[PDB]
Amino acid sequence: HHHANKEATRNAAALFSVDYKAFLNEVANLNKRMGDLRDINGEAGAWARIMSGTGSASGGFSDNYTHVQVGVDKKHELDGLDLFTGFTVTHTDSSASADVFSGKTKSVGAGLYASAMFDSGAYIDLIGKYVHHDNEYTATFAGLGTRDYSTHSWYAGAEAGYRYHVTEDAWIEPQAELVYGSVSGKQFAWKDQGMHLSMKDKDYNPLIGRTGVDVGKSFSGKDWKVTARAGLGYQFDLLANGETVLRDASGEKRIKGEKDSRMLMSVGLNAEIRDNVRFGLEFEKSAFGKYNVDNAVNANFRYSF
Ligand SMILES: CCCCCCCCOCCOCCOCCOCCO
Repeated sequence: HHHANKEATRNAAALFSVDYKAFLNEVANLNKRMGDLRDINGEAGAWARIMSGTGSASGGFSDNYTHVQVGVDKKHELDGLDLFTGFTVTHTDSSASADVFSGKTKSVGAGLYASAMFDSGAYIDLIGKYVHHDNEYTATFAGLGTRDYSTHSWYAGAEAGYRYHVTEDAWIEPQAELVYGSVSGKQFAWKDQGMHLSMKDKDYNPLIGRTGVDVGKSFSGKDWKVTARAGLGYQFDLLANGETVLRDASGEKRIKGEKDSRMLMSVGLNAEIRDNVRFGLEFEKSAFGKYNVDNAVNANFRYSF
């Protein structure tokens, strides 16, 4: 009976954990979202982004996702400060698998951002958005079967960093980011072998921090620039306020959320072609987490005019 409860707990937690990965997948940063916004002349901008990636965690859990996003903004020219304010919309397709389940998630989001680029090299990036998730998951345990459900998430993120130039062409940039969010809970109630089974979790609020450093070496000519860059960071949960409750004829088991953290690694470039076009590309992965990004690639394109 202990073994049964252990397995049930492990499985319920695995299945419900996908809502948290769905949330984590929508978390980016200034460079990953917008590319390089320094020294841009155009007073308006249109941009697109695509990300594709895969991750894993124990229990044979693995997922992969394709994230697509666009935005438009106006750039306000202030005294030593460019301030980009704009709108954004996103789409995500995810699939997930573990030993005991598999399924998919379709997401649609919309948000608002302000990005402040200071001549001094300082920057601040603020974003808030809402994401809707349609979910379809099939479980191989407990006769739970196929389950469709909606969730939605709010995001409020703030990021600051500082680009210190070691030389005219090389630079170092410490960064810190905090992202506060919400994840709607859901319930499954069903019968198996003529017994009433329940599995439910509550609304919770992720709070994800990151601290890291980026480094870059740039090259250019009259009408182009290319920056090679690499990143090392630390991404961590500050809260784990979720809880799954497994109810049963014999009683309830409560399963509290666990914090997880991981080391982020990235390598990439930012390109400038003439006056309107920018392009950003990076390869990334993480290590040491219970969940890790095993690999993902991010591309963006900004047209400034
Ligand atoms: C921590 C959450 C705070 C979120 C910051 C939001 C405040 C800044 O948002 C301003 C958005 O305004 C959009 C500007 O209008 C868009 C014009 O661009 C379209 C025309 O090309």
